[PDB]
Amino acid sequence: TGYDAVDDLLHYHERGNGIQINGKDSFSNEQAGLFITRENQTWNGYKVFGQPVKLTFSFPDYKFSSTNVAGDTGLSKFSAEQQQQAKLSLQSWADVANITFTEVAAGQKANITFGNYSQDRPGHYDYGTQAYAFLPNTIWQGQDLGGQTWYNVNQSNVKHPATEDYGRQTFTHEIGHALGLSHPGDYNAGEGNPTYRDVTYAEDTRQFSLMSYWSETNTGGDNGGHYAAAPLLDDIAAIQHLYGANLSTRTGDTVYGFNSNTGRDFLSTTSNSQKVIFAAWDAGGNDTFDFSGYTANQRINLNEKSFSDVGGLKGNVSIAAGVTIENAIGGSGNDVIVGNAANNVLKGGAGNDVLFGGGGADELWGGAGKDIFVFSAASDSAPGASDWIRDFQKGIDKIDLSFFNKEAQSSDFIHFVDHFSGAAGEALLSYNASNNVTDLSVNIGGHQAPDFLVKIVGQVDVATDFIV
Ligand SMILES: [Ca+2]
Ligand SMILES: [Ca+2]
Ligand SMILES: [Ca+2]
Ligand SMILES: [Ca+2]
Ligand SMILES: [Ca+2]
Ligand SMILES: [Ca+2]
Ligand SMILES: [Ca+2]
Ligand SMILES: [Zn+2]
Repeated sequence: TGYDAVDDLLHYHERGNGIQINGKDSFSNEQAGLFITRENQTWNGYKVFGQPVKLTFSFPDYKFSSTNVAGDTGLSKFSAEQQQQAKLSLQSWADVANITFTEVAAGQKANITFGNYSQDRPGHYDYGTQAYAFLPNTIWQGQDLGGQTWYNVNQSNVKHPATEDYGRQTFTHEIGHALGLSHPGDYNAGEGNPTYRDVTYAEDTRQFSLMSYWSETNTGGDNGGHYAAAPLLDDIAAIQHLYGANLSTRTGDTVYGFNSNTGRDFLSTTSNSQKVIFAAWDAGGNDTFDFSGYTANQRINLNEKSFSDVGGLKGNVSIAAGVTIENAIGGSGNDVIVGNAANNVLKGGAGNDVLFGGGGADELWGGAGKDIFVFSAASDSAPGASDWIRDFQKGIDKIDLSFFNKEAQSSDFIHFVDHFSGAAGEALLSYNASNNVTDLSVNIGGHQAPDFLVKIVGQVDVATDFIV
């Protein structure tokens, strides 16, 4: 049924509680955020949480034969492509928390620096390391190391971060450390041969945080060989904990995915081939998840902290805590689109879709194909704030009310009548041929008047259009 698909999506990646996943404890978004910031180091001071911060960053002009604090040498300044990408990564962090970054001169003192290294000792190239950074307040010999970030330029991803997504992800990850974030676990277990097996909580994967080193597949995600460029779900909780949430970000009407007005490479796509991976942070306005350009079967969940399967990937799109996304457009595959308590505009597109409005006055468009519109509560479409099904096709589309008889464990709870009598479960269809509108009224609660009313554009055939 339509309802089963909805139910499945709503319980996708449940966490916290007393859940155990890979035999490991499950942490909520909030718990994971606190754990990632367990060192309690911030640019505002030790254990100084929630205050905005102003930071400067630069690309020092390092000497090849110079040695850095960690002992690496064969140093060099970030190239133009590296600089470009590092700036995009900084911005991705500035979008979600109250952090202001200002670029200063190669010469001057900066809070955050970027540099490349290539040798672990003079005249000896290192092909085994990737990058490292120091957390704020890292004091060495009366010198603060905090803010320094270094990368192995012998690695092609580091050298060409504009074409190698692991490279862009690395930049974002190192900057994360430079801001006060740690890996989601110490994995101090056994020795120095860490595995996902070594994590503290199940959500320590690249599905939830780019601070993690473990594959998103460990938790059931699949990024299709790609790497997220910007902070993920748990990364946002962590950084907002440190510097507060950025309430100024994308406060107007924003479109994510296709026909994007975000101005963010990681929040936009121009073709079926360009896959999106992101955790959405948005502070206000009427927004839309536009995934109309994808051909795969997608599952879109507009609730806060939930995961979506988009563009052929699995659990690659999520919504941060405290964000309300209002509209969703599916593609040409067979989709499942679940809304939230606000008014939503849900469009299935071609394919056989399942649409669920949830609370509020929603506008549902099945598009082409055989669509199913599901309801599970009288409050889903209360008289006064009714949902509208704008393109119902009789003998083709369906209205799924299966939840009610299922719950009542009775085949006769929901039953169609010619006139209301005040009995609970009574359902009535009123068709207006002059205006092409059918009213579906149901007395779920059993009151003097129906507590559920859906307005449908088109004719509905009671003999074939319902799932009860
Ligand atoms: Ca917005
Ligand atoms: Ca919104
Ligand atoms: Ca579709
Ligand atoms: Ca459709
Ligand atoms: Ca809704
Ligand atoms: Ca249809
Ligand atoms: Ca609704
Ligand atoms: Zn790291």
